[PDB]
Amino acid sequence: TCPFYKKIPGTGFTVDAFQYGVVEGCTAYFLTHFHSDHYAGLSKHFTFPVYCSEITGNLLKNKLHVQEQYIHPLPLDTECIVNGVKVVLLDANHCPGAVMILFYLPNGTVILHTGDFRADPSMERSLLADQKVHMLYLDTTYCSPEYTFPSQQEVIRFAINTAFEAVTLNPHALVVCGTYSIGKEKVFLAIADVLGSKVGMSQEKYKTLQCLNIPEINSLITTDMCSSLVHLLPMMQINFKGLQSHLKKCGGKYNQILAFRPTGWTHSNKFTRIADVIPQTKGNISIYGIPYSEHSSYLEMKRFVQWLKPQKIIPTVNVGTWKSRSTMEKYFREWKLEAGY
Ligand code: NI
Repeated sequence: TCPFYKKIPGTGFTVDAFQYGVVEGCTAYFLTHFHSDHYAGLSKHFTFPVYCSEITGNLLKNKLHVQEQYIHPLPLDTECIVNGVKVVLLDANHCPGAVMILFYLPNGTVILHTGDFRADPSMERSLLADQKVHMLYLDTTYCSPEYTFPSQQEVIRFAINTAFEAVTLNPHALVVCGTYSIGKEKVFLAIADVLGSKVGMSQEKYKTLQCLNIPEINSLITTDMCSSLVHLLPMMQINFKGLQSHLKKCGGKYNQILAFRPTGWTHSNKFTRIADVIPQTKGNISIYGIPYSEHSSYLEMKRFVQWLKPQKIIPTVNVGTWKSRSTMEKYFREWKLEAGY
């Protein structure tokens, strides 16, 4: 049955709640983004109204076959009315199409649900700056001080420089990038752009990417693997066996693989700077794990909350153990005492 932290009090709404069958009293289902742990349950047989971004709505129609009459895409940064309640969608700085949702309840309460987000100071100048928020439903994925990671910009610099060096030393090396969901597209697109190649991929992944409004996508991606020296493969195939196999399939076009696994976090971060990262190597295959995150670090999360000063925080992640919950609640109290709210 539906957990309380997916339910918006004083409305008929739910958020990211499609795996519970018909939720009692739900008149509209919102979807923050197209990741399977959040859309799980949607299909062509869903007949309740779904509210979401334009990009998310493209993906629902084309990938899951949800019928068009039930998809209600909303523009960003725009006050809209849903079943008599004012809502706004804000950019979540997560994956393409991912939003945060502001709800303005009829009794004066204002609620922000972050969905999945990577907090950024740019958010301190959206429609959030303009009123008080009473309740924050917060993506607490990395809510512990050990989770530090570099900016996305520093991680993409490292990846472009590494790949450009490798292919310039050996014009017969192939670059491979792992993927399993939308998100982290900058990794493979920035590498392709520095090498003057398109990114080659399966027809299914190409279709997914064409749903995203990314300018000049026909320009950067392709299904013709032969013509490309940057290949996208499932994340599961990013190991020595999977990559030796792929290299066999390229018919002696290539004699080395440099592969990237963009992970969220790995405990290498506590002891290492980005500059100091090294691959795992076997034979003519090297694998780099790079800390490209689409969730807030601990310090990013803390800053956002100390700026917003909500009255009540409801975590949405790590809520299944008493130790995790207690840890998070202790950090929330620290933040509030330090900031004076
Ligand atoms: Ni997500």
